[PDB]
Amino acid sequence: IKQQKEIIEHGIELFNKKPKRGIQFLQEQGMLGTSVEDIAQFLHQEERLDSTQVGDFLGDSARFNKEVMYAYVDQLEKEFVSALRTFLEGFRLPGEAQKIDRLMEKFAARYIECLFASADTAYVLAYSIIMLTTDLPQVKNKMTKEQYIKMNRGINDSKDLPEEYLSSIYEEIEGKKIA
Repeated sequence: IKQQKEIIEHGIELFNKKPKRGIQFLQEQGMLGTSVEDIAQFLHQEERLDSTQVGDFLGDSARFNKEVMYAYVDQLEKEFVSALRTFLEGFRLPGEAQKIDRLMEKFAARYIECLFASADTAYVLAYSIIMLTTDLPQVKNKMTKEQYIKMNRGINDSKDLPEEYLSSIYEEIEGKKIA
C-alpha cells in the first residue's frame, strides 16, 4: 500500500543498546544499506539515536568503523571553530583518550583540504578549544586573556598563531559553549 509499516525504530532501540546489532538489523530487513556511505549517512542523518552511542561508534578501534567515521566527516570556507562545533553537534564527544585522537586526526586532515601551517596545527588547536569549552564551572579562575596565548605558543612550526586569531577564538566559545 501507500503506508509504511516499516520497523526502522526497533533498530533504533537496538542501536541504543548495541550499535553493532542495531546497524545490522536494519540491513537485515533491508532498511539500511551496506558499504560505508550508507551507515555514515545514517548516523549523520537520522537524529533520534543516543548521542553517546553514536559518538562511541565512530570512535571505535575497528578498521571497518574507522571507515565508518571517515564517511561521517566527509559530509559536514567557514571559521575553524564554526566547523569544530558543527562536527561535535551530531554526537557526544567521547571521553576516552584513544577515541578523541581518532576523531581530531580526521577532522584536521579533512579541514586542511578545502593561515595555519599543517594539519598537525589544526589538530592541536582543536584540543585547546576543547580545553576551553570544558573549562568555561567549578573553578574560580578562568583561562587568562594573557594566558591561553602564552600557553598555545609554538603551534605553527615554531611560531605562534596570530594573537588576534586566538583572541577572536576565545571570545566565541566563552559565549556559546558548543557542548
